[PDB]
Amino acid sequence: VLKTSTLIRLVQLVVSFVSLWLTAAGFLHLLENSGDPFFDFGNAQHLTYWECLYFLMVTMSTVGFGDIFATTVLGRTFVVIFIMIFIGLFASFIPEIAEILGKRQKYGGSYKKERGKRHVVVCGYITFDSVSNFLKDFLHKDREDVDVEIVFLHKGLPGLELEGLLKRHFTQVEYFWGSVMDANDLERVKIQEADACLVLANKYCQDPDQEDAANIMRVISIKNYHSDIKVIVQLLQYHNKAYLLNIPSWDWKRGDDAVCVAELKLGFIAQSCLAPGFSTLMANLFTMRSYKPTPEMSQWQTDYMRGTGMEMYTEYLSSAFNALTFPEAAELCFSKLKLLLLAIEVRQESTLAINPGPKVKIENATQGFFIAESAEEVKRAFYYCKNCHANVSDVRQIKKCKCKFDSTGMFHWCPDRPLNDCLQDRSQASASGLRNHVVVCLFADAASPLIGLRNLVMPLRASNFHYHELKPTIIVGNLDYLHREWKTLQNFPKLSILPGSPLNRANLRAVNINLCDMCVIVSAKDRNMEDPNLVDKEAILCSLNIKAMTFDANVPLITELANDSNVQFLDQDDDDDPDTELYMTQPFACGTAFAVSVLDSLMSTSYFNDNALTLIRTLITGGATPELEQILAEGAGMRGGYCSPAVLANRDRCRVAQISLFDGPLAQFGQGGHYGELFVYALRHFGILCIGLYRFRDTSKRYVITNPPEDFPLLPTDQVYVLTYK
Amino acid sequence: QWYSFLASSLVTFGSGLVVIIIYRIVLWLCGWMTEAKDWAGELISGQTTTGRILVGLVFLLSIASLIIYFIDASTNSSTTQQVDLAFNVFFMIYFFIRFVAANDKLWFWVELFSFVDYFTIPPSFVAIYLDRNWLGLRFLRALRLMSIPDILTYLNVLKTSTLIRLVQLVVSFVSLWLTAAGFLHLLENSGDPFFDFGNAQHLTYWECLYFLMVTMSTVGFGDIFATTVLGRTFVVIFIMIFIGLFASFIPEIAEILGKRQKYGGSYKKERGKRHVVVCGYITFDSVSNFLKDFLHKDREDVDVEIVFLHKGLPGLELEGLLKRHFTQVEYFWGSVMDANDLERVKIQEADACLVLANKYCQDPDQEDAA
Repeated sequence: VLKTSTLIRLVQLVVSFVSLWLTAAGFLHLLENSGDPFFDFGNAQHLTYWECLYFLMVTMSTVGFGDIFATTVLGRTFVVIFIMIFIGLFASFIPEIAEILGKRQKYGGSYKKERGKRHVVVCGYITFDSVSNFLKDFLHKDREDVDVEIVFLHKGLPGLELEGLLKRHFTQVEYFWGSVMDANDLERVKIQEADACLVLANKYCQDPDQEDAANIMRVISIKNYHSDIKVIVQLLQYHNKAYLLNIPSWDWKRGDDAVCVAELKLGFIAQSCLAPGFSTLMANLFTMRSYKPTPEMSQWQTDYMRGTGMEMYTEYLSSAFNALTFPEAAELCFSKLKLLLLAIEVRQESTLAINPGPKVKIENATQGFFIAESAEEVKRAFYYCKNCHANVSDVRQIKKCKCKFDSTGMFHWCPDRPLNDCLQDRSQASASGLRNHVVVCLFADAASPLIGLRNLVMPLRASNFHYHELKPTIIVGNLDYLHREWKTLQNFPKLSILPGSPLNRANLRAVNINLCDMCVIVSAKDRNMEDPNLVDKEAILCSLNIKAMTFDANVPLITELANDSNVQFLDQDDDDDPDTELYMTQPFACGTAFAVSVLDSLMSTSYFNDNALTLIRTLITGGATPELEQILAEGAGMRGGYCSPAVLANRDRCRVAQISLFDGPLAQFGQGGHYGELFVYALRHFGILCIGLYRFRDTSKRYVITNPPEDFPLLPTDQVYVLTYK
Repeated sequence: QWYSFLASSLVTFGSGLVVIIIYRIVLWLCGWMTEAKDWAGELISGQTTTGRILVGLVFLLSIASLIIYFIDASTNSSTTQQVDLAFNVFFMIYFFIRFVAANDKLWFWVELFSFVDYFTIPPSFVAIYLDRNWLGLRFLRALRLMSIPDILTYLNVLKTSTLIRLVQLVVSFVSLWLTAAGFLHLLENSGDPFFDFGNAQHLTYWECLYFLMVTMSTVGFGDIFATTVLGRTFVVIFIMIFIGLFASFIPEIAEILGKRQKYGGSYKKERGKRHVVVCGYITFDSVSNFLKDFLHKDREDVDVEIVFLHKGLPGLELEGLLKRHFTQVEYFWGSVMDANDLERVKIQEADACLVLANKYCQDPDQEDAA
């Protein structure tokens, strides 16, 4: 019955206490009632056995009533002896009793599931910093949906900061002590009955490949216990995605996903090089943001907040859109229904397609891809008819039912060059007349972990762009680092690795940041180890260094920041409180900053909307097909081949780009037009789709507006985010 | 008195479980249904405003019964009898809504708050029925004070883990102390069935806590004592319970009160008094040299008050040196990065700021960047 060492030691001490307590009473019962041989049995007080324990237990407890007492001399001696014994005896065992009762698992037990209540499990790297970001975007106040109860399952005991944060969100969150490997730890949480499971990974690590193997191993055990379960994973390197495909029960068709850090982190940064501030547009689009226009705010801050509230929503279309083109479809959506369209799920093995040409038509029951204020407004797409809902002024009334290249042919390719071809000195960099190009300030040691710079360069070298249009990249960092990463980067056109640190102004002035499209800053050192606030000191100094540097200030910049509160230190004109939240701050609206913590918030979005993570990758990477994942898994690398005319037809796809209204045919609207007139004129004649604006701050920072209303003015010096098809 | 009222309380518990056991055996061997069931759960939830207000009434109205007990016990069908019964009807209908809402039946009928309802309510009905008052077990309504941490954590007065754990243990102490007194108040005044109610010492509720708190504290006066055999057994039980119960929580109480920021708060600036801030590498060796040349005796100038602001807690050597120069120096726990740590020192109002660096270091370039 007894088994563990704690229970046996406890039960042993229970008996000794009672036996000694009972036997000592009988000892007094003899002495008190008898009397003594010294006085010759003169005194002899009568006490029962039951009313002698009362005397002992009180003296045992060090209370001392003085209600019952020993008048006999033989009794008092035994009492002093018993007090002398018990203090020495009992106090020696309290340390060993304290180790039994003290040393115990604080949390444990099992999950209690209510009838008709969904719940999700969380695994892996569970710490204050990771969880705090996650819980905000999962349990955001502005969200009309059932409170699906989160269930953390970490091995170790949580910290003092986190313990309060778990107890603060009391009703919605539960914690347990246990790993994801033991079948006993899974059966307690009821994962077969549960909806979904997540695997948050340590982003900042020494050995990233060993960290992913653990997170892959965790998925194996989960998928071993129950095959038909939804699982989502954080990896660090892109190449590790192949090891999930090796698991047989893994099915991306049936809800399983994989969120790469490196793919998305550099991917957002890459798209900013092509069209600045797109990183913020996307970050604000997919994540959850609170709309709250207060009277203290200025005009530019208020309109920015309106954009952040607009989010991704999908739903089926009505019968009215059948046998129409995508441009003809979107006109009815924007004019009458007052909504935007990005894509349609085209049947075939179905696939997604962002803003297709007029050749492709719409079939019955096709899933639309919308951006709007809320999900309630998107219902108007479903409830619609040409005959019935024709001339309606107020749109709220409508709610009636009864009416050279890769093997794939997606990126540009080059032969297996050695590093000494693309290497340069300061003189060779300056001698080369570089203008309109990308710069990458890379901070790293020789013995530092790999970021995976391939995912920055890859989307810059899409087959969408012609050979002359490609922006050449100029990486600045340590050699011993880049020697490792060269095996990935070697097969890309127009690279130029310069050695030395990016704080030497001679290195920068040779490269020409003066004439540049976008200067990226990335760290690769062991961060979040020693200090919390002095993490991005090298990134902050570098941005300041370039702004201060002048030549015969107005420079495009973007910085990778681990900690969010470090955004404070960047700009000069900080008209903001320290208590203000990240997204409302100046530089995050301008796109000069970018947080890594945005990737944790994407874990939530992938759970709720199934066709979200797909949409993101198609916008970011250019054309990352699943064919490449299998080909890159082989180890041969990017295979060449000049391809057939059938494969080269795949390059004709959409790309993100930015258009200004200073010159061109659209400049007529810039004097004093509206956004609605720009939208329709763009879509019909040219075949162009506009997403949002990118204005000057006042009348060279530039804030962002994602999908404004129809009746919205347009200045001459404005810029617009656009999805071209050429 | 002891049997007549206590018999009627046992009838509700006795005959009540017979309904469920026969009902369960039918399931074993072999809208009105679930419309009220979903509504009962939605009504009494906690997340809903109706759930918070309904539980908020239970918190207030339970105390009203306990307030009557203090007056009724001390003075030893009136107007107070009628007011007490009005609350007990609300607890009976509240008992029905939980019974329907909860999935458990046999598990539900054996609970802490369920046991309160069986002994408190039926004698209050019987008191007005018979038209003869009894003290009974109205003190048990003190157990419903234990929902104070639940109200405050939802209201968000309490926030940190230290304050919530401390406030939780405050209520349990007082409730157990009050309820135990009423237990003795019953046993001491009644007597016993073994001697056949021969001995029966009379003690008030107010002058029974004095007996418990002394024995609780391990003082042992022997001014008031239990002559009854039933009382003494409860006393030994209570001493056996309290030593085991209280000593287990002292470790967890010690971690709450022990683990706290020693220094903190904010700087108090006198009118027309300059002060300077010091940052960075603050250690005995660096500071001792600095303070001598700042606060040198041969110096005719105003004693500008130095203000150290280091993150970590200072050492045993330095703590004395800061306390030695008491009037001229102040210390605080905090970094120079947080805006909350700057605003407390009043750096806008302050004169100057300094940054002492670690001279002897492995990586000097990273030290300067900081």
